[PDB]
Amino acid sequence: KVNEFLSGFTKFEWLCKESIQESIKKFSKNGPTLQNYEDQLKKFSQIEEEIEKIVPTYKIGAMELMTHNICTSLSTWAKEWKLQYSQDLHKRARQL
Repeated sequence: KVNEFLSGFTKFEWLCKESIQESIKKFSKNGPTLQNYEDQLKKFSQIEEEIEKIVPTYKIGAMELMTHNICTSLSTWAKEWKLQYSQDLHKRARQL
């Protein structure tokens, strides 16, 4: 049951791979539009919505889990991409 939770949450673990700078740099090399940047910010806010959606806290048999730790991890991981987006926005302004 833990692993079922974990499988539902691999999509959220995607943060760990996406946190690499190379992914955001490939997407930035794509030269996306302002609407695209806004779409990533919005998908990011939706990620945050899922981060607060840590409702499952069922005691796994006779074991109680610490979900707030996971939530905090996800939130920090998250914040990474927003700071990345601000820093690339500034250099777009620079070049153009």
